[PDB]
Amino acid sequence: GAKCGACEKTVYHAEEIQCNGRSFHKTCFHCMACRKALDSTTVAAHESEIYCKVCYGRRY
Ligand SMILES: [Zn+2]
Ligand SMILES: [Zn+2]
Repeated sequence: GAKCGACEKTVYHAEEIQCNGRSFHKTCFHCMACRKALDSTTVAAHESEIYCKVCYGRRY
């Protein structure tokens, strides 16, 4: 399969969310910056980074 964009562990179709071009665990698809649970339209991804609109509005 693939490997988590967060974990060093493997991602399978079991809990694969493909964001941008990387497979993330459904358990790891939430904000990398804080920890807020993101939804399809609420996640802000830029280049290779994915965060909530709060941390996105923090960094950017
Ligand atoms: Zn993971
Ligand atoms: Zn956040």
